[PDB]
Amino acid sequence: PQITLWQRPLVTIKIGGQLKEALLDTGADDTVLEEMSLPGRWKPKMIGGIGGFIKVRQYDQILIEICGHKAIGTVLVGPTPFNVIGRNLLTQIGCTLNF
Amino acid sequence: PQITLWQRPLVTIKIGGQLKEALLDTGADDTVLEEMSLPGRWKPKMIGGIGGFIKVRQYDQILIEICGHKAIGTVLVGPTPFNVIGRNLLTQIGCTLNF
Ligand SMILES: CCC[C@@]1(CCc2ccccc2)CC(O)=C([C@@H](CC)c2cccc(NS(=O)(=O)c3ccc(C(F)(F)F)cn3)c2)C(=O)O1
Repeated sequence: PQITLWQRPLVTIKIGGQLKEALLDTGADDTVLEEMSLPGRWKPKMIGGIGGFIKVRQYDQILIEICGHKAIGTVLVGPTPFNVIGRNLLTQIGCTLNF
Repeated sequence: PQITLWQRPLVTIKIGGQLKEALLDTGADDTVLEEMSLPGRWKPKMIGGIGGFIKVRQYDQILIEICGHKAIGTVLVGPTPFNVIGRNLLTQIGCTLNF
């Protein structure tokens, strides 16, 4: 659909059999979610943002349903303050910025 | 313009006569720029990011040109890893998320 920016661009996602709420963040290269259990092996990684770095666990080839939209891609799990859907999966669902 | 996200959504801003590179970020509510001087008095503000909170310098009614569009609102100045343009100014340029 079309999303205006008067409010935070919050969407519901589905992952690991858990329905969740996320932020569509176009400034994020990656997708970071609050702590959770995902299947398969993961690697430790460090991602920075406003505030500095947080250690995260990186899961690859993950299926996510955003706005009833399937998408597969890398997902990082860690001590994030908020769930954030990055460009990494935003491209996959054809998201653009218009103005 | 219509901006895709396979690349960072970097744009050129004109701020205080200087051209700068900023990021269009729907995930941020406010505009946070790298350390720089600006006119007037500033109020203090604490902002939370992915990796923690940071104090910043709040500046109101600042003139910022983003891709030719003229905006005038609040600008946070602080230790940010990158110049970020938030919802406060995106709503001003009439920026939406499409899909
Ligand atoms: C201005 C703060 C808002 C925000 C955090 C979001 C938030 C929203 C509501 C409540 C709580 C938190 C959103 C934002 O886009 C990021 C950024 C960097 C600008 C961000 C977000 C997610 C991941 C990262 N790590 S990264 O490797 O994907 C990365 C690293 C750097 C860049 C750069 F282009 F921003 F430098 C972008 N992405 C960074 C952030 O660090 O804080």
